[PDB]
Amino acid sequence: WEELDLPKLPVPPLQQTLATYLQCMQHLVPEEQFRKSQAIVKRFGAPGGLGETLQEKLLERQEKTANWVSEYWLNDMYLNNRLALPVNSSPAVIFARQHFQDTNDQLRFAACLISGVLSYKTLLDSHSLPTDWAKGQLSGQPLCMKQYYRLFSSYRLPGHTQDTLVAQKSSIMPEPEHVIVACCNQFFVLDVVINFRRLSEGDLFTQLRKIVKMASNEDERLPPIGLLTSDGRSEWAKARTVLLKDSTNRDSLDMIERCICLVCLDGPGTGELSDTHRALQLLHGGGCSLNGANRWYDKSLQFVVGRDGTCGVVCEHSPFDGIVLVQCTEHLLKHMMTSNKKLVRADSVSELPAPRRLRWKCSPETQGHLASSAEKLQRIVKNLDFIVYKFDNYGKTFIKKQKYSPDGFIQVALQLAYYRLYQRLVPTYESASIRRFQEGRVDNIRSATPEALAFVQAMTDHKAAMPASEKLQLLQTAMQAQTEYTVMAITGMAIDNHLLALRELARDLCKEPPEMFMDETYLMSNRFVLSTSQVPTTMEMFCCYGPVVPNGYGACYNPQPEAITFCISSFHSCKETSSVEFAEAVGASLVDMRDLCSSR
Ligand code: NA
Repeated sequence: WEELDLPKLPVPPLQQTLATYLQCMQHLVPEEQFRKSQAIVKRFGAPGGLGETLQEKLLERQEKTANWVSEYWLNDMYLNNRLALPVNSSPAVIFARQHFQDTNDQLRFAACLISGVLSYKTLLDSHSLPTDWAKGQLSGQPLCMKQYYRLFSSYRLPGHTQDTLVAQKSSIMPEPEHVIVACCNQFFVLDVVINFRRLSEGDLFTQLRKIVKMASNEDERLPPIGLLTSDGRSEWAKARTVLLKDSTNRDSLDMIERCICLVCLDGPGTGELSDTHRALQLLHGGGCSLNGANRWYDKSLQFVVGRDGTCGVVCEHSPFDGIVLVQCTEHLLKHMMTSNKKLVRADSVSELPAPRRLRWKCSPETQGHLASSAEKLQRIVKNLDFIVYKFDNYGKTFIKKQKYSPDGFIQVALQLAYYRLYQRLVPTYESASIRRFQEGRVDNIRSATPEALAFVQAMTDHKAAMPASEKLQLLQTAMQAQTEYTVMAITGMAIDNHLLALRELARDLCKEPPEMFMDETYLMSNRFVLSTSQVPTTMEMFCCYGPVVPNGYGACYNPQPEAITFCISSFHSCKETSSVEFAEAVGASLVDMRDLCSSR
């Protein structure tokens, strides 16, 4: 089970990648600028030029590695990003609002959840989790499962210029496995194993009760160290290095760096507990004066079990993508109601030892860093413009009856929504899984196609100028284009990863940065004003995340049979963006598109 037999990620032909690149950008940049890029690309791709030299090096790389883009992609997409993890990088999954009449109901839920995680982790450790299969026209095929084995064994260490993804060095003989429980910004070690025994749901309940009792005590409250994990990666690397000066912090950091996951017992919030309100809390906790410090962003999974019923999971994106995260969470949720009745179962034981509180040595430097982080987090809280928009007019069954793909249909709509608001399309990003190949993560589908441009123009720039007969046909060619790019991407023939490798190979072999990658056209192509992804679920929950550029949007959608849930974000600091206006534009676009299909 090392996936050595899975197909290796393909390396696309050079001329095809360059040709698709120019075609994708033409309608997105000024005529004058485009003409220069054509010359730049021609020089780059000429016989015996830089491009062919690099391509030859890339093929060499493909033979020597399991996946030629892994290292490059992991650094470019996550580890090199200097922005704070909250909102900018770490996505959150929000569960249904829970009903807790008192603390004990909240703790039983948490206890049941932890128990489910130990069971799920048991299936993994013994390789009993069934292999995911991809449905195909003539057959199916196994998908890479590497992401699952990083769910509970990963930690993201901050670095001054580049972060590090650490794979828990489980080379240490059997020892006390544990989870970290965050309460009132205090962190506690909760051992899940004592002797050859695994704690029962009842025991966990008993242990959590002691934690809530000790954390509630104001007499011995420690500083909210978790706040430091919410800052810029370079700031946190500096603050963390200051912490390492004392043996006490060194021990506490180690415990956190070797836990299975975090369980955050958040305090009650104010206001109506609407989908939007609950999302805001999972995304950033509401700042350090609410739940923003009751966190530790370097850890992959942080389960949140709030007193008022707000529950969910915030996760660090570098080790795995949303599809795998959702499969894990669904398996966990379903088993919390199993089945148972018876008786118881549981166991418881004794008498078990009390859960231990992690200590910290706080100096004047650290105190300075805490105040900086606090202000920094508030800016993020105030800057996030977010909304959970539920489109209930229709969903998958309607789109399917029109013989169109629900994903492509929704992507075309998003292009229409953007056009009717800005009268132009922009470089768009849509996550596409390449798990068919060894260590496969994702590549990009560029939905802002020439065909989509033609469709949106006829839909809003006509004003009764043309028949529904034509509009209906332009939509067809646009849908065909989406489907085509989608198949190109999931089969490893897209352009993003290919260009990324050529660029990095050039950085490592060329004394001076190539004209090809300094070209404004190229830089613009990688500024995704519209960042999107589909995260479908079979139950009451949804995933959400922030924009990847200051003047951008983040759009995550969940397609249901009779409805579609849209999670939209943007920054208040950018006057030209508004999450509510864009959501309503998406709605309008879906209604306009249905009326068009009805006119057939
Ligand atoms: Na804005």
